[PDB]
Amino acid sequence: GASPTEGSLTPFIHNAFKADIQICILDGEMMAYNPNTQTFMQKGTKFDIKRMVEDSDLQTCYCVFDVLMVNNKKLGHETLRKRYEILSSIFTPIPGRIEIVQKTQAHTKNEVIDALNEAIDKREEGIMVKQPLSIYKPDKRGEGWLKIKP
DNA sequence: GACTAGATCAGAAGCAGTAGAGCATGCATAGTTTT
Repeated sequence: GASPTEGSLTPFIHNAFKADIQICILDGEMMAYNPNTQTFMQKGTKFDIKRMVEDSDLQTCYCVFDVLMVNNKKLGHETLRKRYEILSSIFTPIPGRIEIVQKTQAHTKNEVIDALNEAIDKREEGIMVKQPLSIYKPDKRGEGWLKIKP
């Protein structure tokens, strides 16, 4: 949906943005949410989030992890911490339709292994790590973002 | 996931052939009238 009147995810989150924010760019991941369990349907069997069938009870959820512009302010060159803080003041999350990915501060390896073990326990792919001072470099790989899997 | 292509079956329309009905033409004969 390109307008609040008609869409599959936008008609519900039109009014989820604080009044001050008028121009806003966000980056995130789109996934499928099962409400009867209140759990995210892991990608794979029984559904594709690209061409979901209307009759299905599953719905679309947007998990945000970055902001690149708010009220004609260019946040590309700022540090990750600042972008996170500004992101916290964009929308009031409304579970099931738009959310912010939680990030935990960690400064030891035991924490990383604990997180990976817990992720495997919750049947997730893995865990990723972000450098607090990393800048957004479009199209580049392995600059401030790292991923870890079993 | 959305979309299309090819195979399959049935339904319906067109055409062929037959049977049944109706309408002209003749004439065969008898009946009636005239001389």
